[PDB]
Amino acid sequence: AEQFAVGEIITDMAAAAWKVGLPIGQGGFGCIYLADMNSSESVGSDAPCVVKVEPSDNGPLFTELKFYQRAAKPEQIQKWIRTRKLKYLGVPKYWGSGLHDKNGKSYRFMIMDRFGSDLQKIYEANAKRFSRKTVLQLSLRILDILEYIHEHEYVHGDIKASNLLLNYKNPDQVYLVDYGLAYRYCPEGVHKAYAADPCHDGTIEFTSIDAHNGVAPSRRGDLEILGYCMIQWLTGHLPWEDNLKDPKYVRDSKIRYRENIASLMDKCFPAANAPGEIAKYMETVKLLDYTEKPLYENLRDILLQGLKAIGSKDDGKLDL
Ligand SMILES: C#CCN1C(=O)[C@@H](C)N(CC2CC2)c2nc(Nc3cc(F)c(O)c(F)c3)ncc21
Repeated sequence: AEQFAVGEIITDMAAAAWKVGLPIGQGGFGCIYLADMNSSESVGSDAPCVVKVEPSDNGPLFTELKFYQRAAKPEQIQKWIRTRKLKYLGVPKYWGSGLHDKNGKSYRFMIMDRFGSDLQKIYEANAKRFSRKTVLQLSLRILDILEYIHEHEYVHGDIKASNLLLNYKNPDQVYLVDYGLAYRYCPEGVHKAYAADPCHDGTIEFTSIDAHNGVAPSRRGDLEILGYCMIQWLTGHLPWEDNLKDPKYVRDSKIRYRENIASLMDKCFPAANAPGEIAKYMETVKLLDYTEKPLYENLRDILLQGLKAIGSKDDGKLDL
């Protein structure tokens, strides 16, 4: 159903003017439309923005909007890129938000960057494998994103290929989306206690042991989720993938494989052929306490030794 008239001009809270175009991806992702700056020209298929629209009473869009307003300000992101000497940062840029009435109902809208394909479509097109080169290059950039959001008091809790999108104009740049169930683990620098939060489940195959135990996600959980993603991307499989309707089984399997990472490597890889950097990554994440700040540069260094081992380097090429 129609939130906007096609081609309509909408003004955000900061009085910036935008034009609304057609819904994205045959309406497969819900109420998300192409958007551009207000101009005499119609919004084309090459629009640089999207507008997401939900009823004002939608909890997830409010959570997401708050994350975006607090940590995705364009200048704020650019400053981080400059000061950390990054090529880019995969955190979508926030362009504005407002309230829009239609048919006597109140809607919230948010203007964000427009990306290309999600990684899950590309993964499936590649018979559910990424090369070691691709996985190490993806994971280095996701460690940059996680360090960023963690340093801005948030954890994502749901890293996966469907939440990773390529830059529309650059296929070597990957961005992490979906902050609707993101968790502010450290409001004003005070870490949440090890307990439930009045609900961040995550995706069952990739979620953290912390999440399965019913506690609020923290930084170690995000790094654990990326670990499971890396194995899924390399091998096409996870050991517990046939028992995804039994959370108890999934949690039990993850707990057992955390206690014995050698047995996880033996299970997931051909005998005697497991990538050492994946094992070292999981061993390092296992050592994190619930409230502990990760050493993100140590984790990047572990993955860089992986690139050295295959005769490569971090040249920012995702090889997709
Ligand atoms: C056209 C086109 C391509 N395209 C898709 O095919 C699918 C994968 N999606 C939807 C995303 C959710 C999976 C897209 N999302 C966005 N922007 C965007 C979405 C967000 F959710 C968000 O928070 C944000 F900051 C920006 N641009 C383009 C697409």
